Amino acid sequence: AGHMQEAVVKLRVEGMTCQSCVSSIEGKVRKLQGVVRVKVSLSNQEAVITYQPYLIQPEDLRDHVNDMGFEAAIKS
Repeated sequence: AGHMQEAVVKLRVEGMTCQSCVSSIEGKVRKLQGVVRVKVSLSNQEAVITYQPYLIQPEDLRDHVNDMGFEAAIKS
């Protein structure tokens, strides 16, 4: 299918602080298999995770997010 089946989920970060872990969390994507890319907005104090249903599931990626040590909540 030509259309992009890939899906992206945004979660509100409650652990974010004055620090700049955003850059560190970005590298995590390099370890992610299914996930395509992760975009974090410090201005919105939120975290966006882009993944594909053909590779990894949404619920599965949820557990990985916790691996960052921070707490994320469904923004949708």
